[PDB]
Amino acid sequence: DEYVQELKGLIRKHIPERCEFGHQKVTFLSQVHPSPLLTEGFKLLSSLVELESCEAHACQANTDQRFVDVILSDNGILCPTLPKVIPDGFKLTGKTLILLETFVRVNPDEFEKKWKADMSKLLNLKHDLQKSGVTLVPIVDGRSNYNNRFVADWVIERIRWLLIEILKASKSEDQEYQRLIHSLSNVKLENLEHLKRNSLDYDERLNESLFIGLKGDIRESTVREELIKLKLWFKDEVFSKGLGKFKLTDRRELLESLSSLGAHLDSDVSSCPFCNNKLMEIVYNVTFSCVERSNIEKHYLSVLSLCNKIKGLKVFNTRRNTLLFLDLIMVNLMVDISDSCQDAIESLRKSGLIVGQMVMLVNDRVLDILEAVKLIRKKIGTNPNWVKNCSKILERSHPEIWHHLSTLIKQPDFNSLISIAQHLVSDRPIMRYSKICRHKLFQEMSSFEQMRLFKTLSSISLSLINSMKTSFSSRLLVNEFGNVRLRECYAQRFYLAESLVGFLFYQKTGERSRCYSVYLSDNGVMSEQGSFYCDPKRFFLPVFSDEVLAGMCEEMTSWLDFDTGLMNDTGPILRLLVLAILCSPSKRNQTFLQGLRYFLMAFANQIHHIDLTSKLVVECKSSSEVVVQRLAVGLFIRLLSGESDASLFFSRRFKYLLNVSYLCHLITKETPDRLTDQIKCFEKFIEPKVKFGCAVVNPSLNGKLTVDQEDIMINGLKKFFSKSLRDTEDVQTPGVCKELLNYCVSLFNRGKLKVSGELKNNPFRIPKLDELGNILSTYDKEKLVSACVSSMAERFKNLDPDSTDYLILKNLTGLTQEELSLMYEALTEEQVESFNEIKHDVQVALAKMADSPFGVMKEIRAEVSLHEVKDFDPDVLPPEVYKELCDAVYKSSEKCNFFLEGVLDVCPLGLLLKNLTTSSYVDEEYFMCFKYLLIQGHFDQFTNAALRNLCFYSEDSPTEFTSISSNSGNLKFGLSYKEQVGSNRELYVGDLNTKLMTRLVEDFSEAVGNSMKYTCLNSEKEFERAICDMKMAVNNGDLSCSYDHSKWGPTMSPALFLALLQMLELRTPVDRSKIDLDSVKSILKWHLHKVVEVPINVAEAYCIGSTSLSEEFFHQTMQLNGQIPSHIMSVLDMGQGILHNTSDLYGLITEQFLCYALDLLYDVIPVSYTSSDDQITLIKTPSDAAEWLEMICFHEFLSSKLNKFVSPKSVIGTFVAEFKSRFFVMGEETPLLTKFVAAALHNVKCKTPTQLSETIDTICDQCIANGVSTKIVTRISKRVNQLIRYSGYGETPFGAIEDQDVKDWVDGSRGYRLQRKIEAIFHDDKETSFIRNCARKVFNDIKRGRIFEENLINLIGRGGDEALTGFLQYAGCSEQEVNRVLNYRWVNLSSFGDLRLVLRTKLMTVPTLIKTLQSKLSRQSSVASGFIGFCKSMGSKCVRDGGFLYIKEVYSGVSACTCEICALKPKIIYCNNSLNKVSQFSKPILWDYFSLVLTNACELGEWVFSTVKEPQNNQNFFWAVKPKVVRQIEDQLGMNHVLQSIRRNYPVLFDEHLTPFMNDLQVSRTMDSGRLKFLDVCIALDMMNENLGIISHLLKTRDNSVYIVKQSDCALAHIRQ
Ligand SMILES: [Mn+2]
Ligand SMILES: [Zn+2]
Repeated sequence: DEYVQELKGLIRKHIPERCEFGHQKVTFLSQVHPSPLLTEGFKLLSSLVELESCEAHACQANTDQRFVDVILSDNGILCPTLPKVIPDGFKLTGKTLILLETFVRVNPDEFEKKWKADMSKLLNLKHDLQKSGVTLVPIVDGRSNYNNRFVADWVIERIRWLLIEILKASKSEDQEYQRLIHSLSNVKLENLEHLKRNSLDYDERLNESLFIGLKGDIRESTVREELIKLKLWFKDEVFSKGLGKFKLTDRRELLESLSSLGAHLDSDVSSCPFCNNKLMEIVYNVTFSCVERSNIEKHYLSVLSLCNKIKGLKVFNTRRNTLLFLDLIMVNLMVDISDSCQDAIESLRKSGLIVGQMVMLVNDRVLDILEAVKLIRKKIGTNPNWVKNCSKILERSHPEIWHHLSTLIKQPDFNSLISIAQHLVSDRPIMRYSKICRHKLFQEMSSFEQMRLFKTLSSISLSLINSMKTSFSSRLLVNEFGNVRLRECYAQRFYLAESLVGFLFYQKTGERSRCYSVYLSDNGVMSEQGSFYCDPKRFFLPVFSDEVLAGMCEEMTSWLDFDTGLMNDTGPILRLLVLAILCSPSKRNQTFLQGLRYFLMAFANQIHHIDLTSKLVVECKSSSEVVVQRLAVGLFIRLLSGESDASLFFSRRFKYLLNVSYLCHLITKETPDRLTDQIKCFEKFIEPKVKFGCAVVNPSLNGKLTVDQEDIMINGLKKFFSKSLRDTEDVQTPGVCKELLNYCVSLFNRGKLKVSGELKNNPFRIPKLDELGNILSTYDKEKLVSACVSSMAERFKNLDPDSTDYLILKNLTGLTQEELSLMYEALTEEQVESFNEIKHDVQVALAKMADSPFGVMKEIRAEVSLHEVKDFDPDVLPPEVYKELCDAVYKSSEKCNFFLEGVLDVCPLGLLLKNLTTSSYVDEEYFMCFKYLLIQGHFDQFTNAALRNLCFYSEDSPTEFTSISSNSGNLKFGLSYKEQVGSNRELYVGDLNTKLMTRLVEDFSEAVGNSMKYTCLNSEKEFERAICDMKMAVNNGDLSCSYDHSKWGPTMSPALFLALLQMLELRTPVDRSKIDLDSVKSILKWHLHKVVEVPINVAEAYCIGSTSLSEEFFHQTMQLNGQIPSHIMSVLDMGQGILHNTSDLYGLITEQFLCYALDLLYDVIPVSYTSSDDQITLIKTPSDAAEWLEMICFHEFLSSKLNKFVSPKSVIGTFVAEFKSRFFVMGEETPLLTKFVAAALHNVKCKTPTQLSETIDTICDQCIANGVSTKIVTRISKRVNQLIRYSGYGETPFGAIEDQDVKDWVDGSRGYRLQRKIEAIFHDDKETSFIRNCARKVFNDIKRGRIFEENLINLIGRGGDEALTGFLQYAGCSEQEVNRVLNYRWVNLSSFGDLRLVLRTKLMTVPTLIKTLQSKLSRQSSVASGFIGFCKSMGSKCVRDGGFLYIKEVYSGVSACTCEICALKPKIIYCNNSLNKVSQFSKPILWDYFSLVLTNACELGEWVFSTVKEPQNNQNFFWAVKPKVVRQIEDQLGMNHVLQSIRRNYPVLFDEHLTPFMNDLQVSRTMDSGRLKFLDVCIALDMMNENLGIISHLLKTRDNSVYIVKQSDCALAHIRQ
């Protein structure tokens, strides 16, 4: 015995920490025998691991291995007959359990699967336990390795190695040996030959149902003869009988059909867009009311801001009293202002911020004066001490920094207040809930009122976006049919002119859709403008884009300048259409505009589908879509009412109408409703499966099928492969005929198609699935609650303040009332609700840890007795089954033992329930207190094969597999949706194991396709070839067929791919071995038997509960057969985006076969390009295009015989060819302006102003690449700059991209336009010229002569002033030049680091060049809410120094001192002595200009040193240009070169935070092309400055390489050389 004897001596270095350790060690050491040794060794290992894991959580180790019922019986708990469960550790305290089960899994797959299966089994116990007993916190402590705190982490690996050596040495079955071995390794792809592949007496039926007719060896002449006969039959039995699928256009017929479907004539709506739409009407009213027509105000705004700041601290632990106190302060200061200066209450208020009988208050609230004084009247007489102590409480244990010297303590003089109140009479708002047209005929206004309409729309949209900003946890003082007289309504203001302002009143807070009321105020007289209903988070696009849209509309109008008289009739209607789309955002408008695009495509060409017009019509609702549909259809009929092809100008009309049709990108894509979208997604997923008739209900999820399930699966598979070549009744049904597949495969095998199997490079080299997209899943919620409760329990070594909430905010958002407020204000409304639920759960758990009903007047008998027995616990008890009034009156129960007198904020344990109940009773929240009363009322009331799978045994590991499973699951999936503009797309999310298998098959298919040629899906070279071929074919005038295939996802089946792969051979490159595709076929079978989990929300909505087949199916399977369906397994799914490359390969093979057939039959030359969903076929025909209809119909028929049905959107013609949304016309390419403009105006994802500027720069570069304009990009630049400025960051010299740019986005990077912006700041370019000359001198000195080295780097990191003065003295200067250059300064807020700010992110969580390099080494949220989070987070203590402070505090330290050099660019550039008070936030702009110039010279040549010289065309002649850059930095610039110089210069930064996960340092250390020419200094500059980003541009591609521009802009460019 070599290792057996050593085993006893090796464990001698063990600490007998516990009694059980020694108790088992004495048994171990005194017992040596091969049969019992291994079992007790495993037991000891697992025991020590679990003991350490639990003792990390203050466990009470379960040594007797007893159930939970027995341990509840040991203490005093009634037995509710719970399921029998053995927990690893239990801890009873008070009336709560802490149950934890631990395990160890080396690989992530088993770790995740075990974690899910253990969390579910613990969670299934709490429903039964809480019904008649205690509530438990479940902990699951999983470890990925065996390390612990009891051993030195050196003995465990050695003992495991020797133990597995013993196991593999001596034995005593088949798979248990392999499972023991597999569970002890460390780390461990295809070639799974270790598997067993045991049959099940079922897969044979699969064999003769899938492979009964596949041979793949047919000869060629027989195929030719059969195809000839088939064509002869089709000519005279299907085509001449009118059963085709494609038809000629007949322009007049299409125009009549469009006019009949779009322009409603059966509708009662009038032809005035303003009258039908509410928002449109309000915009019109405000515009035409405005167009045709003092230090106290600053003091009031400042004190209002101070009041908001003091209210943000919530230092009163109550909501009513705080609001009353702030109201008292505001009214006291109002009477203090109005006591003197009698011309104030009517001058700077009626023209400022006040309305009829209402004053603005804290928290953006507007309150009536009479109600305010009435509420202040209360709390007096009963609490005379209410004021004084409050005045005394703001000085002690308070910030004690308040300017309320007299406005605070002052008792409000009610006589003067009531005098002010009676000075003006009631004109309260009305808030209209739930007719002669006088609208001045929009077509007949001047060119000035329209821009005013756009400006008004922008202002109102900004007001809505700001209405989103109100704090969610705010309640009104007094709460509230068709008309309601407002008294405590929220309001927002928007300015229009000197006197009149606009108010926007609303009553609710959050992101939901509301009803707003718009009022005006001219000179104190408050009028009514209107009331409407909208969702605020859908109005972000027009927030400032009042000039971008005007610019694009003017350009599109100018596009029609070939007829003076057509643009005059199409301009105003186009503007009205754009404005109507902006004011009426909905998905139906998007769908209609997409239908318009497809109609245009069909109209331009010559052949189109017979079932096209049925895909254009979208039903109209609310009469707000009828107006936009009428406008769009009228535009289309007014434009394309002429002939086709042969015309003086037709390409311009097509361009204009295509751009009009992409107006649907203006409307956002953000799911108007989430539950509705989930329901629609589930419907779209499940309708075809049940229509086909093969959808089974809940399987076993273990690889076991009953006789009925396998029978229905086999029947479905037979029906799939039961189509004949002759029948025409099945053209739209899924299924593939075996004969044509045999023909295609046999013809592919004998190298006859354009592709063949001569492949090289041989290919074989914890989210819960039933809710996806939910902000916080059940698993995360329970984990968080358990963690918080465990931390609380271990801290109590009771009493508990509210600071516990702070703890929760550590785990939701990643990072002391300031910290709590900053963390709280970063949560969205739904996240706030989830946080409140977690709060309640934790508080209830602790209250339980700490340890009357005959109040019947209208309930208890039927209300709460059935409400508690209703859905789960009262934590989800709806407030609608019980009325509000009865809730309030039932709460009138007196104070008793259930209550306690006093708020008692400190709250010692044992009174949590009573304390929260009393506190919530004091405030307005009554239903929460009712729930608390409910919960306090207790109204919720030696074999080695089976006895070894309990401790750490990885029983669920893959060892043997069958045809339907792998003994490790059934390849579970999930359902979700991905937003698009037209309609949402399916999305399948998979577990880890199924993700690995899909990745394996995906890699194999990707390799096989990469061998082939004609696919263009993940190979840009083939896409470029397709683009060039399309361009030349359209130029020549050949036939182009754009084929978009319908239902590609939910139709194809893994069985089709199984048959195709069974019939293929895929010959090896140089071996000709006929690769065996066994593993691929096994994985494809596993896909064939996959499981898709239905969303839990859809099940709940259909259970609780308009006709739909999905709903009737769900009810039919509800209890008629079994239980609620939760899993759906079927034949034809091919999860969308799961088998993408395999589908591409199949489509390529079938398309090549079809092209061969067309060449064989009609003697044409087809060439096809496929992208796995859409394809383009370019057909060159010998020897006017109406005799090719038969060929097109035959092609469609043959495609339908395979599983490749053609959608009606497909078009065949000769005018325009489409592929991947890139339309080509004879001569040029269509620009698609509006798509790019709408993209630029959208996706404003802001985290820092610099990053926002960079993203907008990239988007604008891509925009100007496709010939948009140079007058539109400036307006987007202004919009981004104004969005930055409005956020409070203040304007900065760098900021967003430059204003007033030129065509020179080409041959210029981000640095060049930064340099241009700085040069534009200085007018006479004197100091800029001097710095440029110094830069040229330094550049020449480093290029030749006195060649320098890394010594210069030592100067860069010192600072800004020192670096500039050192470089000036190196070039050569004196004190005068240095002291003159260092005069210009700009304020750098991020001087001592970065802005401290938290954004609206998702829950559960150094120079930037390091982060970019780290990113290179490796491998749902809306826009308005994100921007509001940005603006709100940049108003708190953000900038750091020394400590944090505001931005306005820093900017208030500057002095005006406008002497000579602070007026060339106000609020941007200052002089030195003007920044004496704030000097640490002051850096020279000339240093950044110097760095920009040097870096630009390093990158794109030396021509950036010269001086700019200004030079001494129908706006429609486009032409293409190339970049004209010259580089001097070894342009190839491969990888592993920057890191070499960084290691040379910054070893400490290379060692730490850089390359931990790096395994090829040998190449990067052996001077791999080290010591570059300029890279020594051209990398240090970016390390210090945060807005150059030259490294990120070094290792990238231009991404455009071409720019289409105008003759108008190239002649206005600036010459610099
Ligand atoms: Mn297409
Ligand atoms: Zn009207």
